Amino acid sequence: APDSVDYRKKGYVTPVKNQGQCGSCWAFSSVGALEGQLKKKTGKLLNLSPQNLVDCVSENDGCGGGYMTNAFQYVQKNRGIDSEDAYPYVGQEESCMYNPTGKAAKCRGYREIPEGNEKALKRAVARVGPVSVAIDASLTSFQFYSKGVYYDESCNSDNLNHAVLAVGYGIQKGNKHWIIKNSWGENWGNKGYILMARNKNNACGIANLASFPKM
Ligand SMILES: *C(=N)N(CC(=O)N(C)Cc1ccccc1)NC(=O)OC(C)(C)C
Repeated sequence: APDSVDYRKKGYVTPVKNQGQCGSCWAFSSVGALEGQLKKKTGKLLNLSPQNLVDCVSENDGCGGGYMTNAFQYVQKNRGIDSEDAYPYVGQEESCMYNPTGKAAKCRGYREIPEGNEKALKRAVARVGPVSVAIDASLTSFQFYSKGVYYDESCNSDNLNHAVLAVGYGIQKGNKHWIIKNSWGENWGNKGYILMARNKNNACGIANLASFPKM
């Protein structure tokens, strides 16, 4: 696998979104993974609909949280997902109104990364594209990240509370990292992004609930 990889440089990565006061990180994370595979396979980068997942993935809890695997399964089962254009984001939950004629991607299901395996997650990013990951984002050190390879030994790998997207990995001044796209807008972290420690014993549970769509 390559030593660094950034899928923004390949245009696999839509602009940073803002989920608002709604706990739909999992739906942003899911559409991020799907956006990546769509670009990979069509050359088309378009915004897909988290609202479609927030509204229609009954297995998930809408604005109260959800799993990305359940997102990828809904899209498979449903036989498509809408563009952001076709099913725009409200930032609050609503009735499922899946527009079939606005379907902008499909899914043959998903693969999970073996729990805790950062090397496997790295290969998944190298091989497939952007990967849906979950982390503990409850520390103040996280919430007020500016710059660097983020690392806090207070981070609990067993307390996952937030879904994000590893859009690549590399190493800056010898510190190995994950390039993580957040869904709290561009005014959080580093232009809506954080670099999180890589190969520092599964820091913040970065590899505990990692998954990618089959496309
Ligand atoms: C993302 N927005 N999200 C939901 C969330 O943060 N809420 C509303 C609290 C919550 C966290 C964990 C479990 C239940 C509720 N996070 C989210 O979906 O977290 C994972 C770990 C992906 C379930």
